[PDB]
Amino acid sequence: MGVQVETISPGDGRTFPKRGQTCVVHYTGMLEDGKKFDSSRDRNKPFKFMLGKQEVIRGWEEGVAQMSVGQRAKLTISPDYAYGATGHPGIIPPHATLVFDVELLKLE
Repeated sequence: MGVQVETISPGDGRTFPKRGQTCVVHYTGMLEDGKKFDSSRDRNKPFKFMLGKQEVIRGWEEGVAQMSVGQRAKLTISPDYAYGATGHPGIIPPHATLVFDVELLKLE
């Protein structure tokens, strides 16, 4: 499948990221079984990426673009939008569906 976006808390409902803007997010990344493999919250530093530059997985590029500033959402991402058949050795297994808890803090 693609990316599914399920709201956890609403944002402003008006400000959506455009290509080339820097998204500032806090995120927690989990496997489908619930195992956490990455989290900006445990590092206490938000993660920044520029939308449209393929600095993140495809599911993030398409999922975060559907979020408004201040929204917290659950993104469910199929492997084709993720680390695919290869996965990531020792971190993400092959053909893994990933779940991300993502809060869009601001755009730069």
